Amino acid sequence: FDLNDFLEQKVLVRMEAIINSMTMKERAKPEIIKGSRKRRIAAGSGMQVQDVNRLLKQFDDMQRMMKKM
RNA sequence: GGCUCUGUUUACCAGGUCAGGUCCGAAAGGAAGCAGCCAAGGCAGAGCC
Ligand SMILES: [Cl-]
Ligand SMILES: [K+]
Ligand SMILES: [K+]
Repeated sequence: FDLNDFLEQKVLVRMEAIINSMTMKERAKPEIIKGSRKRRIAAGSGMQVQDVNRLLKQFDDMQRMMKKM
């Protein structure tokens, strides 16, 4: 389960925007998204770093639920 | 070495464009700009000088 699958799942549009700012490698392997990548994605989606942190955490909550079932 | 062709490769960190999204504006309209793409660079093979 990756961010390409989470994309297919005003608040919903803003979340899709953050993923639209990522590279295919970032969508395929979300763990590589550290500080510098979060800043590029944030500014690129017109959001703040906190909004990227929230989206990545919401993905991690979903990924951990998919790993349980 | 140079030029060109071809393959491939490259998140941001002074190229272009810019879906999505963002910012300014009551509007009309403006602005910046990620990803992608183009271009460019990297690694090579080849042809020519
Ligand atoms: Cl080349
Ligand atoms: K761009
Ligand atoms: K650009």
